[PDB]
Amino acid sequence: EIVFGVAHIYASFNDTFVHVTDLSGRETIARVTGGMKVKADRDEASPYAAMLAAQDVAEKCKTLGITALHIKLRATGGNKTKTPGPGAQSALRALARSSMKIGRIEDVTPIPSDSTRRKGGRRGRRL
RNA sequence: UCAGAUCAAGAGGUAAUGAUUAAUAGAAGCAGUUUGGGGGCAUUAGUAUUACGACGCGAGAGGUGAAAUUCUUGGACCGU
Repeated sequence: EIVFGVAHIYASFNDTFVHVTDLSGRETIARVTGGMKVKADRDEASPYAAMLAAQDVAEKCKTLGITALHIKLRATGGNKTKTPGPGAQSALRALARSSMKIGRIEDVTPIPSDSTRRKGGRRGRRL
């Protein structure tokens, strides 16, 4: 008895996208991100928004009944931060405590063989 | 003839018969073995960032000190 989903945690800064799909990813279930729960624009980064809006997906994957699933952490690095934010794996302790069978955890942010040009301009982010 | 001098000697014979070193200077070579993101021209790969095409999804998303500008004629963001 092993049916499998893919969690696709896009653990960005100032949001968190807990968007489980089917195994091929063409078919999405329960689009719930951390933005659709609290609306104050600056606790969307918080691990508590990734706490509740991750196991919020765990009920709606039991509407179709998928016991086991896989994880895909994303950072959101392209020419950018390349490591997951604050509410990154607080959305992983949310899932495994919510009666799930989690084996696969992978960092599927991709990294370039060199970036085009990033924002900021040679002395970037003064103040 | 001596010819003050001055050109060339019967040249085949008698002279140790004549070219210093090779610079922990340089240069050039090599049956030389290589070595280096050195320069040129072709060839070719890598993910990424876009922009679009399909398809699923459903109301958010960018961003920030807090914001707003901005993106959702929902089909965006996200997943592919």
